[PDB]
Amino acid sequence: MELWLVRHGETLWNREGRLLGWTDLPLTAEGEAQARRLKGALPSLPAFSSDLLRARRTAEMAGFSPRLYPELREIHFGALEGALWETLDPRYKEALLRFQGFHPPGGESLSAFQERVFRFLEGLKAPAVLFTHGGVVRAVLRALGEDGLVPPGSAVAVDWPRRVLVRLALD
Repeated sequence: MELWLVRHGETLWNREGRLLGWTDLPLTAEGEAQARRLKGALPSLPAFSSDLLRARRTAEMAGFSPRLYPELREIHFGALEGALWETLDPRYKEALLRFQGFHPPGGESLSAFQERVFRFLEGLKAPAVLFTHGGVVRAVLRALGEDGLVPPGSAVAVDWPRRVLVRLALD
């Protein structure tokens, strides 16, 4: 199934290097610009989006009117929301790097996060564009055997659940 996953435009915590999950930050000026550039670069397909501001706003500026689904939200970092990556305990950095065994206090485990994301994707019965977050895109890319790192305001098209089709980044 052809699915286009879009990572929302940048927020302040991107440059700051802080874990950004359910904290509802707005897009930066550049983030809005990144979103605008997506308009005309994404196919005209039904759209879905994380209900968090940065995602919804990216969808809007990209020319879409997506249906909102909390299932497309970034992982909930719980007590680690806003934590500087730099000062993250080595155990947490390792869990996030290897994408396994991560369960922050008051948050969501990486296993539950994957279950949520994949169950949502499994329910899509036709091609669509999904405005989401870096962690969601990474979960999908990793599950497809590829490095899940893509810049803010960039997109990746995949044939779920078989392979990555293309990665799109604009300057």
